[PDB]
Amino acid sequence: HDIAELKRLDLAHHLPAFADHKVIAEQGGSRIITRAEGVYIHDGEGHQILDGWAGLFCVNVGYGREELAKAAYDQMLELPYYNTFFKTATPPPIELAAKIAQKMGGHLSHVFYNSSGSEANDTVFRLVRHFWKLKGEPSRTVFISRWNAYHGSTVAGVSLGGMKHMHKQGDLPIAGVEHVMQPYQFGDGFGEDPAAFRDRAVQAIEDKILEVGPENVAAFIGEPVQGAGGVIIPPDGYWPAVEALCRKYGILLVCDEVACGFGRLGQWFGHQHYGIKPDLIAMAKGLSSGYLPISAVGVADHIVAELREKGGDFIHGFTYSGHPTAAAVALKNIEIMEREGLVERTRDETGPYLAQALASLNDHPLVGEVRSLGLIGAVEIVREKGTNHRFLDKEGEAGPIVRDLCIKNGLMVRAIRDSIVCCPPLIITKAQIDELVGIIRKSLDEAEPVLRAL
Amino acid sequence: HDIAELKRLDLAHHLPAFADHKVIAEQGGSRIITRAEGVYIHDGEGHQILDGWAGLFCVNVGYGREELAKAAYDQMLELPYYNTFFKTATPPPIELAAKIAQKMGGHLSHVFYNSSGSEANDTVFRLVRHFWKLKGEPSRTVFISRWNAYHGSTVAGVSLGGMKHMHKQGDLPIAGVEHVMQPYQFGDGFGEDPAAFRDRAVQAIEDKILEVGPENVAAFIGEPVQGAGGVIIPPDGYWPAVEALCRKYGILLVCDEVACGFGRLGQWFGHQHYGIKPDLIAMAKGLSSGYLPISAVGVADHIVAELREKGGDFIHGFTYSGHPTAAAVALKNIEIMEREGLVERTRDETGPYLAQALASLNDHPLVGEVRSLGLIGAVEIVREKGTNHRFLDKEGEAGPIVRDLCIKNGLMVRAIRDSIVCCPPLIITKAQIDELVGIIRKSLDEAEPVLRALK
Ligand SMILES: *Cc1c(COP(=O)(O)O)cnc(C)c1O
Ligand SMILES: *Cc1c(COP(=O)(O)O)cnc(C)c1O
Repeated sequence: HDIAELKRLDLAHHLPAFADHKVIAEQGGSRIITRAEGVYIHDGEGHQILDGWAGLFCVNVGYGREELAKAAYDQMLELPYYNTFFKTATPPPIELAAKIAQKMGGHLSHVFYNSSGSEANDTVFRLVRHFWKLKGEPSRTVFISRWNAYHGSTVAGVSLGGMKHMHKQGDLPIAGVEHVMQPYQFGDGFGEDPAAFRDRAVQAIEDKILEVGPENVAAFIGEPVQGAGGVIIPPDGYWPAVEALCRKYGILLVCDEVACGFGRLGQWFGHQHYGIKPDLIAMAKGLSSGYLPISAVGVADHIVAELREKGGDFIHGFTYSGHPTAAAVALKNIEIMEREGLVERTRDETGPYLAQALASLNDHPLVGEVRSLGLIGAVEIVREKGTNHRFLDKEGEAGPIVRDLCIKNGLMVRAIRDSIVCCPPLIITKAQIDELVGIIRKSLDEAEPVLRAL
Repeated sequence: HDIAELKRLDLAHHLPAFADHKVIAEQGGSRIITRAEGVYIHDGEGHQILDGWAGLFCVNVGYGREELAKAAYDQMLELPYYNTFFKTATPPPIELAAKIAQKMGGHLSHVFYNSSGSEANDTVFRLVRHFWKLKGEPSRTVFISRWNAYHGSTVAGVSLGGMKHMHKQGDLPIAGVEHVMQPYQFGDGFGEDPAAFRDRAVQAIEDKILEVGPENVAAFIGEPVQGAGGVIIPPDGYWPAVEALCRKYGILLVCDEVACGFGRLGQWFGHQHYGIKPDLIAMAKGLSSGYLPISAVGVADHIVAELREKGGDFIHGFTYSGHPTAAAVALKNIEIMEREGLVERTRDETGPYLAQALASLNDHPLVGEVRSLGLIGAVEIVREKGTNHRFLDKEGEAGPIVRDLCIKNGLMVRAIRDSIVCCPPLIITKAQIDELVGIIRKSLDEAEPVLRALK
C-alpha cells in the first residue's frame, strides 16, 4: 500500500463517518488501518494497536477468522444474492433465522432482516405502528425513548436516539417521539440513593406516558446498557420496573440489542441479563462480528400472529434483506461463538476479570468511578476525588486528552464526554486485559500534569 | 438442501420483505431459490428460471462470478472490518471512492458510504439540511419529490418516495416532504402532445416550489427513470427543464441512481444520459451487482467545501460505512464492468436490441405500449387496443395474471400495476433477450382468454 497516496485519495474522494472533515484535512487525511489479527490493529506506519473497541462494538470473535472468509466464499459461488420480495427466500437467511430465534428465546420467534442497526430501528418504527393498526388501536403511534440513547443514524434512528447535537443535523426528531431522563447515576444522581434515583428515572417514563396519553403510546425503546452514551449501566431494579410500566399501560417493550447483543454483557442478548421479555429487539454488529453487513429485528409471536391472521402486505424491506452471503457468515459466526463458548466465557471469566482489573484504577487521582458488565466498561475522569466534578466544569475536555495518550501508547479506546470506554473482542485473554488496563493507567499518569494545567 | 424443512423453518422464523405473510403461510412457505448461474435462477423443485429482474434490479454482471467471491475472501483474510469513525480508514473504501468519483464525473468528487440505497437517501436527507445550515440558509429544509417515486424503505426513504400505500404503514411521510405529479405519459397524458405534457409535469414542480416558498426548499429528488414505479421514462426535455428549475431557485438537484446506476441505462449513471449535473446522487444495487451490501452518496465538490471550510462534526454514519470487504467486491465489480465493457455494450448493443425485440409485441391484442431505455423496459397491458384502458377499469388485475404465467413459463418478471417490467443482467445475450420476449408473448397469448373472462 502507498500510504501517502491513500491519504491523498482519502481527502480527495472519501467522506468518513462521524467526522469533522476540516480536522481530517488538517491532519493530512484519515489514519490508514491496513491489517488486523486477533485483538490487534496495524496502521499505515506499522503501529500495533490493541483494539479496545473491537472495531465498533462489533468484532466479537476477533480478527483473523479464515473460517468466516471461507463461509463467504462458498456461498458467493453457490448463490451470491437473491431477494425475499417475490414470495421467495434462500437457505442461509432461513437457517440463520432459526438459529437467532433459538438465542432470543421467549416469544421472540421470528426475525426481519436488514443491513445495519439503524435500519433495524426503522423496521421497528414501521412494524410497531403497523401492528397497532392491525390490532384496531390506530391511536398508538408515539415512541418513548431517553436522552443520551443511541438508536442509529437514519432519520428514524436519530429521532429515536437522544443525542441532542445529532438531532440538530436534519432538524430532528420527527414527530411521535418523546425523550425522558436517562438512568445515569454518576452524572445525574451522584449522592442519591440508587433505589430512589431509579424510581425517579422510572417515574419520568410514566409521567411521559400519562402526558402523551396511554392510548396514544405505541412502545418504549431502550438499550439495556447505553453503549454510545458512555456505558450507562442502569441501577438494580430499573429494567423490571420499566417492563411492569409497559405491561401496565399495554405498550410494547423494545430493547435495542445492537451493541449489547451476542455476548457483550455475558448473555446472547442484554435483556436476558435483566430477565425482561421485550416484544421486539434490534440487532447487528456482533451478529456477524462485523465481517459482513447484516442486521435483524426479533419479532414476538403475537406480532407475527397479526400479520399471519389479518393478512395484507407489510410494505417494508430492503434489497439486501436476507442477503445469503451475509446470512451465511452470521450463521458461521454464531457457530464459532457456540463452539468456543464466548458468551459463557464473558459472563464467568473475562467479565469478572475485567471488573477486578478496572477496579485497580479506583485509587488513581484522576478516576472518579469505574464500572463494567461483561466485556464493556467505563472509567470516569474527575478533577476532584470523590465527586463527579469535571475539568474546567465542561464535560469533554479531559476525555480526548486521555484518549489520545491511550492511542499513543498502543490502545484504541474512545472518550465519551469524560468517560473512557472499552469494549474489546470476546476472545481477549486475561493478560491482554491487564495490558489494556496498564496502558490506561500509564496514559492517566501522563494526563495528570496536562489536565491540571488547564 | 431439505426443501420441505426450509419451508417449515421459513414459516416458523422468517418474515420476508414486501410480503403478505398470510399468503406466504397459505402456500406453505416461501419459494426456495438455491443456486444461480449467468442469468438463470434455480429453485427447490429444480425449475430453471430466466431472471428477467437481475435479482432486484442489481445483479448487473450476472451470477457465477468466482472473481468476486475471491475478492471478498482475500479482503476478509487481510482486514475484514474497521470503522471510519475515529479519523480512520482502510484501503478498499478509499480506492473504491476514487473509482466511483471517476465514473460520476462533473463536480461529483466525494462519496459517503452506507449499506443500502434506503440509507443513502437518509444520508442525502441529513447532509442536504446540514449543508444549508453551514451555508447560512437554515430555512431551506423542504424536499420535493413525485408520486409513484421510490426512494427506499426507511422512514425517510418511504417519506421521500411517493407510494401512497407505503406511506400509510408508519403514518408517513414525515414533515418537510412534498410530492407532485409524475411524468407518466401513458397513464396520465394519453393523447396529449408530449411537449405540453412535459411542461405540465415541470410546472407542477415549480408550483410546489412557490407554494412552499423558494427560500424554504432544500432540494428536488427524483429517479432519472422511475424503476419500481413501472419504468416511467420521462418525456424528452423533462430533465433539462427540471435542472433549470433547480438552478433558477437555487435548490439542490438530487438524482436517485440506485436502480439506474452502473450501466442500466447505458451510462455509469442515469443522469448522464440526460446531461444534467446533480449535486447529490444515491447509489447501490448495481454498485456491487448485489454480491455484497454496500451503498454510497455522491457529493458535489461545493458541498464538501462547506464541510472542509466551516468545520464541525457531521454527526452521521453507520457501523458498516466503508466496509472494506464490501468495498473490495464493489471495486472488483466495477473492474469487471470496465473489462467487459457492459456500460458501452448496454448503450450500443443490448439496449437497442431489447427495444427492437420488445417492439415486436406491439401487434399483440393485449399490448398497449412498450418502452425501454438501456436494459430496463415495460410492457403495458390494456383491454382495448389503441387506448390506456385497463381490464375491469381497475389497474392491477391483469398484471399479476400475466406475471404468474411468465413465471410458470420460466421467466421471472414482475407486474407493476398492469405493466410487465424487465431488468435483466447486463451480460444477457441477444438470444436470451429473444427468449425473454418470447416467453412474455407466450404468456400473453395464454392470458388473453382468462383476462377476457374477468367479471
Ligand atoms: C451501533 C448502534 C446502532 C446503529 O447501528 P448501525 O449498524 O451503525 O446502523 C443502533 N443501536 C445501538 C445500540 C448501537 O450501538
Ligand atoms: C432499490 C431502490 C432504493 C432502495 O434501495 P435498498 O438497498 O433496497 O434500500 C432506493 N431508490 C431506488 C431508485 C431504488 O431502486
